[PDB]
Amino acid sequence: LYCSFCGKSQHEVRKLIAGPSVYICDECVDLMNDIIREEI
Amino acid sequence: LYCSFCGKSQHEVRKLIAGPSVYICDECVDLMNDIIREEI
Ligand SMILES: [Zn+2]
Ligand SMILES: [Zn+2]
Repeated sequence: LYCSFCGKSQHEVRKLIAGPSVYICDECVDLMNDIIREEI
Repeated sequence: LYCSFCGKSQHEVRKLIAGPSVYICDECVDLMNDIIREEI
């Protein structure tokens, strides 16, 4: 199991969410959050 | 353009992010955030 956004595996990250087919880890969610909130 | 997670269109949401092929809107990012932070 790997993150469909950054490729990291189930082990390399804290949590891995299940999507329609994809996989989003906690790191990419934090990132998408910054992207959307337009903040760093 | 639609959100690969909730199907809403480019117009129905505030922002639409571009992924490797998918599209994640602000609403689904907030959701994924709750899922990961395990909070409501
Ligand atoms: Zn990731
Ligand atoms: Zn969505």
